[PDB]
Amino acid sequence: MFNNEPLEQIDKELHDILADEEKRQRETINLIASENLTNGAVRECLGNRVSNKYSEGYPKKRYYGGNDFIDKIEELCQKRALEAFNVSDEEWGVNVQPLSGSAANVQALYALVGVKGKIMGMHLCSGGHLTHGFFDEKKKVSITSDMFESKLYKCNSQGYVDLDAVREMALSFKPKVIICGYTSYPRDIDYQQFRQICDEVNAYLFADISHISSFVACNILNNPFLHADVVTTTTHKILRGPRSALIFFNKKRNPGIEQKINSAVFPSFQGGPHNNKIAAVACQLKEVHSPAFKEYTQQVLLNSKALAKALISKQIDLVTNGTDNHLIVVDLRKFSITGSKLQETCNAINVSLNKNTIPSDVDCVSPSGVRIGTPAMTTRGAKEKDMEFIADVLARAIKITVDLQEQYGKKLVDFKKGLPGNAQLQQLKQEVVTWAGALPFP
Amino acid sequence: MFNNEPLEQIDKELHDILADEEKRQRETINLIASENLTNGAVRECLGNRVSNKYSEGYPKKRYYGGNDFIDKIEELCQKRALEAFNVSDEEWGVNVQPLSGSAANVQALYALVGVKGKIMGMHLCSGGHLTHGFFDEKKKVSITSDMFESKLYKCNSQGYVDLDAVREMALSFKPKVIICGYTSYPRDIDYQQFRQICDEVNAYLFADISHISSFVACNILNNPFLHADVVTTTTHKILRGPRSALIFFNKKRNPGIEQKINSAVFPSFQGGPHNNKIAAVACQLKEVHSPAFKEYTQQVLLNSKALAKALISKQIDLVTNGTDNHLIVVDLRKFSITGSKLQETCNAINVSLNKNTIPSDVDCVSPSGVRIGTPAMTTRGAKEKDMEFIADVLARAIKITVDLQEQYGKKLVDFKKGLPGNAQLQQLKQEVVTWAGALPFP
Ligand SMILES: Cc1[nH]nc2c1[C@](c1cc(F)cc(N3CCC(CC(=O)O)CC3)c1)(C(C)C)C(C#N)=C(N)O2
Ligand SMILES: Cc1[nH]nc2c1[C@](c1cc(F)cc(N3CCC(CC(=O)O)CC3)c1)(C(C)C)C(C#N)=C(N)O2
Ligand SMILES: Cc1ncc(COP(=O)(O)O)c(CNCC(=O)O)c1O
Ligand SMILES: Cc1ncc(COP(=O)(O)O)c(CNCC(=O)O)c1O
Ligand SMILES: [Cl-]
Repeated sequence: MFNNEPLEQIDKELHDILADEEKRQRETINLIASENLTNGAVRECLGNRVSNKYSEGYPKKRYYGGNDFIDKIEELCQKRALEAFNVSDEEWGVNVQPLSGSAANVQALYALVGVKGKIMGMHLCSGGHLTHGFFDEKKKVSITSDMFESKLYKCNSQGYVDLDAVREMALSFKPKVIICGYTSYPRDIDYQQFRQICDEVNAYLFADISHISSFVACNILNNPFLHADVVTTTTHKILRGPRSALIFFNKKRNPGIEQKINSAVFPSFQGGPHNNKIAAVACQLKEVHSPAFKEYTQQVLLNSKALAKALISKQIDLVTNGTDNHLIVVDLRKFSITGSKLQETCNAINVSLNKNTIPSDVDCVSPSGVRIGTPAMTTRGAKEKDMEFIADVLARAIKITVDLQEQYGKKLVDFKKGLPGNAQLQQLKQEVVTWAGALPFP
Repeated sequence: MFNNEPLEQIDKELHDILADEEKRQRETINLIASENLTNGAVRECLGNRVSNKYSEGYPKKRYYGGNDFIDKIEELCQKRALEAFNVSDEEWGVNVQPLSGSAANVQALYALVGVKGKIMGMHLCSGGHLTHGFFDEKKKVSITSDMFESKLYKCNSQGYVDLDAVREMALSFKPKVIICGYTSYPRDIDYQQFRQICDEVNAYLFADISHISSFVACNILNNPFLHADVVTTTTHKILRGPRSALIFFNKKRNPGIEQKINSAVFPSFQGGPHNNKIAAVACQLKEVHSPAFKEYTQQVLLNSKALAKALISKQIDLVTNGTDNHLIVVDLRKFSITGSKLQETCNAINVSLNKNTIPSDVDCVSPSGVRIGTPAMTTRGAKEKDMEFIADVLARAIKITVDLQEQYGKKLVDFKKGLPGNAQLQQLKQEVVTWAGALPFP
């Protein structure tokens, strides 16, 4: 007593939007530092009937039976996760149930500190995530600033983590968790110096490595597993999996952490796991461990180095004057254009990128940069020689954005009136589509 | 730079567990009250490349561009939802971003009362959900009992909601939220008497209709939209959608609630929405508002009545002596078996059901019942005449379980040892597989 007509037939309205959405992905230069493109195999998992099963709890400790094949999938995922990230299953534990990155973080934090607990993280404006304790004078924007007591540390004037400030803050504030690993930080992290600061106050070291996960896995960047009590990561950015998250915990350093974290995920915060996710995550973690994927990840860094370098060659400034990873933050103060303006301009030419704060910005209103990254385009097969084109496109967009502002005024509502019909944008948008359309596409 | 081989070639290991899992579903009499089977079109959406898009915020108020086609899909989903639940978009709002029922609930509760806020819900043992404030003497098990101050109301010795006790508690405790709508409650809810109790003390009325959503949509059971400030629901149970959730809020009773719910979902709790989910939810929501789906939901109720009736005909006792909805709770105390033992026995015969407390049970340790429901089997095409067979099978399983207990003892360790190889179970298991195996499978 069900309708099994295909999606196109059942709901032609929804299907057109989706076939359009797909075309737009295929014809966009996607420089979102947090985005990627999943392969068919990962998408086959997400469409799998395993999502029908209710499997509350953990394997061999479930509330219901019927979970024999669900148990194998969940154990396979945790196993493959520990292997991919170079950790001993005797020393490290992994929970594969969090629905997404923010959930993963709020859960792991609650586990470690509980309600009212003291946490420290990087300010949003300096490259931290919302779930690292973000609040504002007006309101406690994140649950992590409300269900926890949070203090926030900034980067210095040059866009670097200021460890002297982290210590100064940690000694006066005396928290139970110090968060590191960030959303738009273009350099590697000194976990060693974090681990030393946490020891000095007796706080846990929490590394959120969502943006750099593949680099940690593949040993291209520093390893937070040598120093952290907990490591969280999303599976959908550079790692190239489905939308899900993983919480890692150091059993050896902290006996009794395993139960705290598992009980935080369930039944404190979640109900039933999403097994289609878990399956999809397993599929990708097998690909993550191949040397073929390390090839891909090295290329993300190569493309990102070239991009930074080609952008500097065109007198465009980058925060910290370069990058150690997949992402670049472009400082736009020399052109007198805000980030939103250049985002609008780039959207108008099928260039996907986001506005982003820089060190100088007081508030998060009117950010003076944009953030770009290479995972997506590197997945689409772009190489080091292709970054000059991207850099050229961004230079032309910056110029155009400057032209339009002088004509139409500073106000965004005024600025955008200049956008539709612009012959140079139509020309440029056209140039983008011809190049992007051609690239391979999973 | 990716591998695009099909799931069977890329990962033969995972694919075999999934093909096996598919067999177990096809060959099980699934009476899990909270489970269903999605059609192909909904699974096409879950496997769609729309999951690649990062679209933080809400439509027309995104943090990035590139979200034209995502905005349409999210607007279509909210619209289709307000329609299905027969509410005017002028009077009601819906948020379509929650990743699951549990998340949705914790978000909505936070919106209304904030940290430390006072809530009231049904006890877990009496049929409430974990997210209705469940705690226990040893520990605050749910976050909803920890980040909030909760008090829990029982059902009476016959299994019914005891409104005098709710009033008795509401007047002394003075909460700001009273939760109604449950996980294992076989009868309809007196939403008006709840509204009467909340006005008397000035608390919000929260109805979690996850288990009974299809009935509310189809105007087969009482409509909590007439009385509630907030209505939450999952999309994956009787409604037959993907694993997602919906939060509804009544703007007219509470102007300025819209911003509270929307800001609680993001950025207080979640980050990026899962657009494949939203799409899926939209696809099913079109089906929910059809005469064909009303036919299905009535059939869920017809089956559940016949099942209750065939079980009583075999001298098996039901909590509240019957049902108004899709679910039955069997009281097993006359046979002197626990629910965990009958779950094990039914697992051995490919019968999916869960153990469940009854009013008499003091703790959640050793629940004396099992919970069954008809959505899954009604989806598989079973009619009212087929419930006698299911009743035959459950009566045969209860008999077998009492025999085994006599032979091997009351300890669960010992009980299971009698289960592998049992000639009658192999026999019964085989009769289940032949009947269930045949039925249509989406
Ligand atoms: C959306 C997102 N999620 N995690 C983030 C962001 C960023 C962002 C970028 C932007 F331009 C603005 C905001 N916000 C401005 C203040 C808002 C307060 C309110 O909701 O009322 C919260 C969101 C946030 C960015 C990557 C996209 C970002 C920055 N930089 C960092 N570091 O991490
Ligand atoms: C698994 C599930 N999720 N939401 C639920 C349940 C139920 C259940 C059934 C059972 F047999 C046991 C427990 N628990 C026993 C106590 C546990 C506390 C701890 O973690 O130590 C929490 C889970 C819970 C049931 C539907 C499956 C149920 C009951 N009845 C209700 N009302 O709602
Ligand atoms: C460091 C970090 N942690 C957690 C998350 C949360 O992931 P979910 O969206 O799955 O909740 C993000 C998302 N990153 C925001 C961005 O770069 O666009 C992140 O950058
Ligand atoms: C009333 C109610 N509310 C919320 C939820 C949470 O759903 P998620 O698992 O999607 O978080 C459930 C789960 N019901 C469990 C069961 O009936 O088997 C529920 O019964
Ligand atoms: Cl999903």
